[PDB]
Amino acid sequence: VNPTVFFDIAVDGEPLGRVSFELFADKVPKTAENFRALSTGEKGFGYKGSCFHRIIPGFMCQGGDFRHNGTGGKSIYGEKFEDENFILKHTGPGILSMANAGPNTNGSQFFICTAKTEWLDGKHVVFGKVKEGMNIVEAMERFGSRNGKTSKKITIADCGQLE
Repeated sequence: VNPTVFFDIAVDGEPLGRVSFELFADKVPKTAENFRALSTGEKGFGYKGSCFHRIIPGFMCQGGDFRHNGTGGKSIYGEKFEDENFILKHTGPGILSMANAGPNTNGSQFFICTAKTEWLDGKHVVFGKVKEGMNIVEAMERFGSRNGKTSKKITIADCGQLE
């Protein structure tokens, strides 16, 4: 019953592939619902057309700032929302987790881990995992850099809910 969402990724405007996620609504319903709604666009805003602005190989891909550089984004709740819980841990590649600016400042930015990142446990709310297309995340990762700047424009060309 956990929702599935997809991103169709493009690189300098050229199709790359689809990444799909399981969202752990059974665990973290408020956080899963935020990401689900932003992916469908059903509130009038969300992830379609946004970019992955920070990619560090071996670490994570970060996106969801739909100011396009890590300073913006907003939740579906009209303000930034609380850390729902830290039940789920950063256990390896594919983990989907909320970016934030300190305790209880969740908006729309998220990251996809490409490694185990246990130092983030208890700081960032894990709320999903890649289900299909981890290979597409691995292809995206190669356009990142040590300081996170991407060498090509990585975009969510389309997104929505599956099944």
